[PDB]
Amino acid sequence: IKQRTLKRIVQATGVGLHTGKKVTLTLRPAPANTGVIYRRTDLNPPVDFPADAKSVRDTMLCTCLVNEHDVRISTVEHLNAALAGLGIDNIVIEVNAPEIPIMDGSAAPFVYLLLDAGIDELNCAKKFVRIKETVRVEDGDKWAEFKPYNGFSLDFTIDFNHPAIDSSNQRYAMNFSADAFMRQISRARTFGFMRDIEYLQSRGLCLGGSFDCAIVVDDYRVLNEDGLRFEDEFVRHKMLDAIGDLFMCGHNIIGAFTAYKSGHALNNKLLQAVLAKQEAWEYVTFQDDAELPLAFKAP
Ligand SMILES: CC(C)C(=O)N1C[C@H](NC(=O)[C@@H]2C[C@H](F)CN2)C[C@@H]1C(=O)NCc1ccc(C#Cc2ccccc2)cc1
Ligand SMILES: [Zn+2]
Repeated sequence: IKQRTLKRIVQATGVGLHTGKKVTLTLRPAPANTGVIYRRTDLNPPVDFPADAKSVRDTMLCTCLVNEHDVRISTVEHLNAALAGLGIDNIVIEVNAPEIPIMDGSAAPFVYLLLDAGIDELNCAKKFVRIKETVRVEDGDKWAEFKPYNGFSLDFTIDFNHPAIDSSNQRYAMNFSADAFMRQISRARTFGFMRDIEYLQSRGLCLGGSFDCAIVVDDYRVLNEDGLRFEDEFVRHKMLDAIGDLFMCGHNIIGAFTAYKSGHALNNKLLQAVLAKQEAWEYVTFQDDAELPLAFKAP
């Protein structure tokens, strides 16, 4: 019902999945109506990237923020999913490199870092995007849609034809809440095929890839010694990505998200399509937290 930021400043270091470059990440309290601001500090003067759906590029196997001249910060979807998780509206994210550190491949280390910084509630009203019409976008056999619904629901179906990713759980559905996100989604790691690593590293992608930040799968199985944190970790990670992608507008959404084989590109195309239709959505604030959907009760 009230907007949110951090109580104090926290730092973590790590490496960029794509660049291999060492990075330090600084999260910063920000006053009301600031929004979500990414900032590169390896550049002087430092360059600000406000989170906006029109500022997304989809080309580098992840979600990148870019300005009008294609200067960029890569691999924002995992930290962004953590901000969506804990309802954070106003924050400054500083990196001294062109990319967010990958940490353990999931959103959980971002969740711990934000909880250690404590959440500060503000005396100004948190704005929600309420979906007021069905919108649908497509790409081959891939599709993604939003529908009006008095909460926040995600229904995600993947189709990977691969023995190590059993069909039995290539679909996942949840009603969103900070606690659910934290218990069911936040610890789901990124993954990659051993068959792809030569190609991707020859192009300057996944240079920071390790068994520490990813599930590695060969032609038959998961190679990681300790296996999976969940039998369906693959589709939970795809849903983590989708939550990060939908928060590029900088507001939690009131709606029912459904997707088949969607990714960064189609998830942004959906988010954009919605915001381009004046009549498909509406801001809404909450005077009393009685009318506020259970999806957004504080953690
Ligand atoms: C199959 C593949 C085309 C795909 O469809 N998706 C969808 C998922 N994407 C995400 O999780 C996104 C992109 C970013 F990972 C953060 N969010 C996951 C996988 C993907 O691109 N993985 C990226 C990726 C690829 C490879 C290694 C290695 C590695 C490695 C490990 C050990 C030693 C050397 C190298 C990591 C990662
Ligand atoms: Zn991911």
